[PDB]
Amino acid sequence: ADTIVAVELDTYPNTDIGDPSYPHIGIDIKSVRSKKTAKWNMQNGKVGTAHIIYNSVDKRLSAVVSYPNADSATVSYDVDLDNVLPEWVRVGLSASTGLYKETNTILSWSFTSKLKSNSTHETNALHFMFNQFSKDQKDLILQGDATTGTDGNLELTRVSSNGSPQGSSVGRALFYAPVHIWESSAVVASFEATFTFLIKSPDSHPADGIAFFISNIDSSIPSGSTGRLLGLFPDAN
Amino acid sequence: ADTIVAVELDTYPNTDIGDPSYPHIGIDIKSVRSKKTAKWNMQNGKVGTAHIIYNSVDKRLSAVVSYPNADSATVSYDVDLDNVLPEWVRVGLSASTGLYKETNTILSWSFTSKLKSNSTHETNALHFMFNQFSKDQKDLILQGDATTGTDGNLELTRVSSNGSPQGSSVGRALFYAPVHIWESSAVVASFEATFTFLIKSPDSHPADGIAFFISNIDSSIPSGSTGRLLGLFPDAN
Amino acid sequence: ADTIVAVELDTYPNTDIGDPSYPHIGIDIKSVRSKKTAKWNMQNGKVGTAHIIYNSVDKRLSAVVSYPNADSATVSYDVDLDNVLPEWVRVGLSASTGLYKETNTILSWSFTSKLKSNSTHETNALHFMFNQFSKDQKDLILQGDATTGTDGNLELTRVSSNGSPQGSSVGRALFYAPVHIWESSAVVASFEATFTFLIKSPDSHPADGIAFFISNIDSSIPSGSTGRLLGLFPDAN
Amino acid sequence: ADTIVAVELDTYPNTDIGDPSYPHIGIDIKSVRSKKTAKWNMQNGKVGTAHIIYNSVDKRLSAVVSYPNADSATVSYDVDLDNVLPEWVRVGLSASTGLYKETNTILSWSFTSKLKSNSTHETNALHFMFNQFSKDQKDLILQGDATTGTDGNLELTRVSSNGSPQGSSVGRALFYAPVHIWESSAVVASFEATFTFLIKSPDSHPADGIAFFISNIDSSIPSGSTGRLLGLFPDAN
Ligand SMILES: [Ca+2]
Ligand SMILES: [Ca+2]
Ligand SMILES: [Ca+2]
Ligand SMILES: [Ca+2]
Ligand SMILES: [Mn+2]
Ligand SMILES: [Mn+2]
Ligand SMILES: [Mn+2]
Ligand SMILES: [Mn+2]
Repeated sequence: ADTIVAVELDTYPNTDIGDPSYPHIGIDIKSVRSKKTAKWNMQNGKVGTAHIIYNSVDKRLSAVVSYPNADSATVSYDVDLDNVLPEWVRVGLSASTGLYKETNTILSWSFTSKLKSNSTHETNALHFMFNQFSKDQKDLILQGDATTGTDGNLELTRVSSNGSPQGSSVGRALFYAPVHIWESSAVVASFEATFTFLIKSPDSHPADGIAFFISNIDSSIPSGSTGRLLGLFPDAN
Repeated sequence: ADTIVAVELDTYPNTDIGDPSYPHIGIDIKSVRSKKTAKWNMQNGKVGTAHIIYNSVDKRLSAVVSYPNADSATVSYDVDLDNVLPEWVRVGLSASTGLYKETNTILSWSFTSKLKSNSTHETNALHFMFNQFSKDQKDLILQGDATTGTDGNLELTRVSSNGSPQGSSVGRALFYAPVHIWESSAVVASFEATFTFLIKSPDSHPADGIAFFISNIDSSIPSGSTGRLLGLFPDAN
Repeated sequence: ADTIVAVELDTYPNTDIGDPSYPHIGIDIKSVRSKKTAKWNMQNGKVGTAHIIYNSVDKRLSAVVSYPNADSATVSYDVDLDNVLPEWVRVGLSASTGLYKETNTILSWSFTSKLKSNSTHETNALHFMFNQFSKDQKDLILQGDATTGTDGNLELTRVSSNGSPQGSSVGRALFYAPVHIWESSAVVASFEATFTFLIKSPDSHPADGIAFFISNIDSSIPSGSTGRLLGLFPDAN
Repeated sequence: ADTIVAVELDTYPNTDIGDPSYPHIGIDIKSVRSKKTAKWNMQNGKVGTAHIIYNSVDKRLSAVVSYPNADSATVSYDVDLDNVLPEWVRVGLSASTGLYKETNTILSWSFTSKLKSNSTHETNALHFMFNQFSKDQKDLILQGDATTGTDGNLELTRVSSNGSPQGSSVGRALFYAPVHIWESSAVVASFEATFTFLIKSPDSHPADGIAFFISNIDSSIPSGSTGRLLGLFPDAN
């Protein structure tokens, strides 16, 4: 199976598999059952921003999700990613719907990673910024239902001609280049990701969520990972 | 008196005022008696690098100091800087010598601060990088004994024609522009500073150290702050 | 006597002082009589973007001004800034109104300059970015009628409580820190500035314009430089 | 058939194919016969820096190559890359040796491109920086004889165990992700690249050179392109 580290913006409470009983953001370390969560006042139809940060000094993965003029939600978990992920990874965005649905629209996405070597104190870095997605976005790998180009946005899951989101959908976008996320011979390692999103649903409850994730380079959507599995894991273990 | 937050690279143990009994790095919150320290294998005559980071998600000020091919020293302290510093500040470097001495040479210094507003999710940012200091460096405010231009370096404390460091010296350099370090209406605030340094001493023990500091805008060297006070505080309270 | 290099967004044709007979963008080298202009279809009450670039390899100062979904206007001029500007400068935005008026509203402003030295091949850099301006913005020097804070914007010229621009006004905002824009011992020097602006004339008869400028560090608004002089020059020579 | 735009650091005069009779830097547009060259005083065994710049406002591709404490060599050429390159490309470094040889060692390589769209005035950006290359560098596509890891450097052409360069060699390194270098609906597009290199000929008779290049995404080393062809072209036309 793939190795997955993710920050989930989980719009639907699946209490049967350990979700808390409210929309929430979570830190996922090789399991969809978040190691840490925080309650998230998700706002149906509004544009929100997610900010995710990690550095190898504190060894702490944190995320903040917010909407304009509202209190933000924050969640943090102590984790040495050297012991979790492979040295080289891809980074990506994932989303899904199930029996309930929502749009999982990405308006923008940026990422920066840096590695300062122990032997020279010089840095390696990667940065990308997408404020517009085009129809044939060659620096992204799209998987499953994800498409680009509609209003210059990345639609992670399926939306119809008129704008209605569809159920039982799953899709992901990964940045084309592998990222060197840790190195044993590095004095300081760090990364941050930011993305803006629009989750809209005509349903009685929205579902299922969006995740920023870091995985083995050849990661692909596990079969049967629509709904509560967020396109990230093959099961709820 | 001035309000001071600093990370000290303390080369001399003044156990009489609470220093541990070895060279150390420390986090100083309105006192020269560090809230937290870590032992620091300081290397006489070698170029080292200091990295300092803070973000308002974790509310944690950390620093890592290292030399090439050696284990680094790291120190962290939880502190909500909103409750410590004024909203606007200057940032700077300070150093001193006392009855023992050392060069306090800065080879390079960079800094980046960012503020993401709560109402718009757009960012304000400041970044500077100095890899060379010139004789008349108008974007720096020099205080006390600090000079620029000699081999393109910033000499924080007094050095003679031939290279010998002098005792009872104190000097500082602050970036000219005020920095907006926190804002109540900001969703995420963060900063980082990096500097490379060369501390060399002909003495039986080097003294006294170098600090990166953040202070009220009109901060100036308190009188009698040579030696153990690092050009930062008017006394050892 | 001030030394000014500027890019003007000139909304009002003063044909008696050499303006072309339509709204225009221009490159001003020590004179309001632009060395080069281009026709500019300004859009009353719409947000526009101006981007300015120079490097010491091509020694060509270029600017592009545009509105979403319209054709840009571009102007360039070969000039060796080493021979025009002092080595250290301040950078700023300026605007004015005279018998006729307009809002001279700045929504965002960013700037980056870099100098790479001949001897070490390392870089000094300054970067700032304002997407929000606050009431008491300590890293800006405001002059004349310029104010910050209203709607998070910089209003360079006078606007009343009910939103209407006033005539006979002039105002400027300069970045607090001096900038080292050229150095004879540097291998490559470059800068760029970007700002977004909202120029609105409720009568559809706007004047006088907005400029990005670079000046001697101690530059102040010249006597009488409301109207056609854009807050930049003491006369129309 | 590959489409190549490149800046060559040509260490060996092939006067039978249009090289000038001295070592030179050149701008190559779909041909090894540079559209513009400049004399280059290469310094055997010293670390040099090459800097390359282009923006869509001036549409001028310029390069500067220098060594510490020497006069730079500069070359520029007006070219509308929109009409030469495909919209998506890869960027790379390339080098070769033929009857004569030299080390074609790369110590660091950085690249940034930005595209600002006509419709929203927002930017897409890619930036990478390598100051250290590692043995198994997954964000580089290496071709031919190019290797990474030795002393943290990229060796583009063959070097033996005892440090001597080999003849008849060719190698390239391309950044893994495709780059969107132009887009007809963008208001401003720009890129820049910088690399540092160490070209050493133990006999003081070096060949053949190093290039920074931009190519169709699926570009491979053309058949026979060791020697004068720099790993870039299938013939000398
Ligand atoms: Ca769920
Ligand atoms: Ca001490
Ligand atoms: Ca005019
Ligand atoms: Ca040749
Ligand atoms: Mn969950
Ligand atoms: Mn101490
Ligand atoms: Mn004019
Ligand atoms: Mn040639």
